Amino acid sequence: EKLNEIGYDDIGGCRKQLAQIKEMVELPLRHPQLFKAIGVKPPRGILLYGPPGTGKTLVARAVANESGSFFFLINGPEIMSKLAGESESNLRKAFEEAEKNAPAIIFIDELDAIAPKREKTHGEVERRIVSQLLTLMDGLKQRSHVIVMAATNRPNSVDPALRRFGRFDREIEIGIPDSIGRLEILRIHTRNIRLAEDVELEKIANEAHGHVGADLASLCSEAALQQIRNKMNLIDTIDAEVLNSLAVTMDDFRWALGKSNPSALRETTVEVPNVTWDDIGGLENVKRELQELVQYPVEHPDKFLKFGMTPSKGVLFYGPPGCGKTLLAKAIANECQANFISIKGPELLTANVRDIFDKARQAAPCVLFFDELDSIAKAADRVINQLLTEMDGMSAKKNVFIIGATNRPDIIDGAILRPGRLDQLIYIPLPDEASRVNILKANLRKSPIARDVDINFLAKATQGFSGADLTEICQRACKQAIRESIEAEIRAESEDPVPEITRRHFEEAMRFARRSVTENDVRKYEMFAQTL
Amino acid sequence: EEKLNEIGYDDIGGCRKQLAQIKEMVELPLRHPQLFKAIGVKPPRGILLYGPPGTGKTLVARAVANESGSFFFLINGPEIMSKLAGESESNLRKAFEEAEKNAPAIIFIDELDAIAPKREKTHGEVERRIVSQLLTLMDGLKQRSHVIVMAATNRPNSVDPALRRFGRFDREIEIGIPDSIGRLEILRIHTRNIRLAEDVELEKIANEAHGHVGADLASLCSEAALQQIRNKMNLIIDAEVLNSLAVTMDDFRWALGKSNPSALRETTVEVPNVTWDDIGGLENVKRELQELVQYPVEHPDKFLKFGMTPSKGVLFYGPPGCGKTLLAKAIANECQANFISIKGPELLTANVRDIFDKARQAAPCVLFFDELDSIAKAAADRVINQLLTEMDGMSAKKNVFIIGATNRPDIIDGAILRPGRLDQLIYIPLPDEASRVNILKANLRKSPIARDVDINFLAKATQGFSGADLTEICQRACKQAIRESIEAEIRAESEDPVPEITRRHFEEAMRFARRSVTENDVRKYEMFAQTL
Repeated sequence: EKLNEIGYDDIGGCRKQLAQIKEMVELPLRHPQLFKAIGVKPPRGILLYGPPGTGKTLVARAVANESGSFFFLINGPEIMSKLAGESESNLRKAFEEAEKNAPAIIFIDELDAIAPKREKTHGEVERRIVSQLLTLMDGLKQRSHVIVMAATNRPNSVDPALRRFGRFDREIEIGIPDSIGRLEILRIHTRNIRLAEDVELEKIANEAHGHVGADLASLCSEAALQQIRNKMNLIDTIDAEVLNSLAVTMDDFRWALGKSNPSALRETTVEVPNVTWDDIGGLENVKRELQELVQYPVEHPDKFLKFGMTPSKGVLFYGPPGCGKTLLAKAIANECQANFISIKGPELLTANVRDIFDKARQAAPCVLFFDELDSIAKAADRVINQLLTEMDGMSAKKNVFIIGATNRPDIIDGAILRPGRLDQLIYIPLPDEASRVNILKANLRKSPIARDVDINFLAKATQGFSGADLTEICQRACKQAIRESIEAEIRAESEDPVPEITRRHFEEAMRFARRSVTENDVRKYEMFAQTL
Repeated sequence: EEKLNEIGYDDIGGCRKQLAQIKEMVELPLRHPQLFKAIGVKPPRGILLYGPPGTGKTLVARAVANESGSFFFLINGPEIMSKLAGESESNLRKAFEEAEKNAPAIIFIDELDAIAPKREKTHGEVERRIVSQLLTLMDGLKQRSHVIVMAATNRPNSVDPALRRFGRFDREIEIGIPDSIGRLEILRIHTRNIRLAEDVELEKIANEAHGHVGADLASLCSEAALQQIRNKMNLIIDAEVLNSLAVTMDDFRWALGKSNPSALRETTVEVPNVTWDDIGGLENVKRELQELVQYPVEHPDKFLKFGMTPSKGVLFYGPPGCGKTLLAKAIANECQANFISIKGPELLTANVRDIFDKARQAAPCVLFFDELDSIAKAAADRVINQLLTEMDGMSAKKNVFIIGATNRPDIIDGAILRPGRLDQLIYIPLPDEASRVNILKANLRKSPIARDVDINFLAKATQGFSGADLTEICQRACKQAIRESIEAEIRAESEDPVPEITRRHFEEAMRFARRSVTENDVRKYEMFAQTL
């Protein structure tokens, strides 16, 4: 009933992948004439992979319902819970019924349950089931309009034989949703819940980092439970008056979000960052160099082809700590609308390097950032060799730009800086007056500031201060404001006095203002620049 | 049925030497047995075809069977291993019996590793029984019976060692990554039923499709056709639209850009297309390399007459960026000898023996070990001992020349330099005027330079610049050209000004040109030469 009405509007968090799968399945199964005319082979093996709870179990059924095709479902656990022969019989019957009712889609949920890695199987019956699956997969004639889709947590957990060139040759990753995907999921799940007029789902979506569809559903459930808690406890069968006055409020959603333990906080996020140049300032020389390196290839490839010269895909930022190299990488990615992948040294020290580079390849225009590079370059030997091998194997014609940041340029292994891997070095110095002004405005954007506090004088006063120092100054001013508010409220209770951060807060925070970079360190960096 | 029984040597691409070998080896004995029997040639019993997936080794056996007119029986590993305990053995026996009944015949075992994996991988008792039955059947083929058993595996090491003995599987052929000509042949095969436009030059697509196998090229063609469908149908099924479809070159380049080949990491064994002119080179080095490599291959009779076996070990040493790899490629090209390139990081990441065996398979081959200092230096111990053992084990009568390149000649362990291992040390210095002119011309071959630009003056100005420095100068000139062109386009829009790299561009690019090799390093190398 309800299953046969699931469509593209009932799946959220995957809109690019959904368009891919639409082009890849629906059009072949609706107008085969054109595809067979021009000679396009429709796919036969589609493997959807990603973190759990992402809604990839509904994609197959949505495609089947929208394309008008028959749908057959194989649950791995259900097949593997039967006897030695009944599992084989059920797989064969599934494929036969799919062929008899063509066009059709066969969905194998939890393929790793049926066909795990060859070394994870200890008996012969399981190997027989894997071999039966392979034999059935190869037996699908090209003419027969049967598409086999499968879902797994990771593609490495599946038997390597299944990922060959005629069995499962298309792979799609349905990963963690971005902010827009989170908002779509929230709208889908709150369709039957009665929200209050003050509910602004956009802000809940933006603050729900590392949430998947299941996590957001649990968040909505917790918010509704909090609303019931309050109302029913204060109005403790339940009378009809209360049941009609229940509407979730933004306070409930914030309470739920604060106490929510999302299941995907440790997964790499591939998205276009929302950091602009106005939040970092930056020397105009750096902006020009980074645009020439990361934007001209992506926006004007025709001119590079015309002059016949391949751009370099490597940059090394070096400079005092806290000067904002990560923000610069994010900003250059944002300008070109390219994805951003951030990897820290500690994460690498904790195989995987190839996975990161493959993920970068999948996102065609991507800025891959290796923060704290000195910890990897001069366990260290293995990771450094793997990184060198991967960088050498990255085609210069593919738009994957590698940026590494190091605070100790003199200790980095020379092999990293050899031409072809990371040949270009950029020096990020301490911010100048305008850059400090922009940094200060960026930090204070979200806070209520007094109409007399002038950011220009604070910038003029702060010289030799890194971005971290300015952030600390702002934090200290806000802490003083909060203390004053607490004290004023307590005194009023004993008998808003502080509506915004005044000037006294700022010159009291600036009393203990310590520059974190000494002139000796700046001279050391300048000397390293001169030697270059 | 008819389609399968009508595929021949013209429907397989990417393997033209191996097909000739298999043709001589199988088809002639099975067509004119009397001649081979009279002379005393024993036709082979076991042919094992190995290589990366997607190459086309699955169709080779059928092509041989169809062109020779011999009966063909197919055995699928997954299909045999998906049956019950006794049914698998019954099927193998029936296959061999039917092959013997109808002779001559060819038995193809696809995925032999499925039936006969390494004994360690096998755990059960039925699997070992299947392997033993296969061995017994193979040994039961009388020399008179005209049955040839071909098999296919990804890597021969994955097969049970017992099968690779004499009399069971004694012939081994490798169907590796296709070269440019093979890629063009595959593209022609796959584009037979696709309407191509008049601007489609498949040769360029073949040349730029590095790391592709037959399946990858098929997917590339499919993506190009799908892009054509997108472009035409997005505005727009009407008959005129269907008849007005023709894949264009832009679609092919889009597909190539978005393609992720599956064989990007496999070693390539081919004759490089780098000539002496591209590198420049000194007459002394060219003459020495000719004596060392070309003379043994082209004139072995004279070496036999004078009765002195040639040494086959060279160590190039010189400042970085001087073009040692290009020298190795050029010497390989002149003699039409294959080229295998191994980098130190790849080795650091059992495989040494495989590399040397692969070199041995290619009769004239130049085995190049770049960055030798990483391995050999006064993990490391194991690799260096394996390298020394394999080098001592190479007969001086086989044409496998080993060239190693090092930027730090004084760190190499003396064992590598002992006579009989790498005994000819050659010094590649910084290029002179003519070499610099050649380097500059080679770098600017693919870009439109202006008529006023004179490479002779550019070479005169640049002295002490390594090859990398000249390449960087050309890169900077091109980058300035791109910047000027983009700015001119923007100014025109606001309302081809730069169709060539002018001389102001080179003058500006040479402002920051910095020599990468100090005179101290050159003197250090000269001192090492004197001590030698």
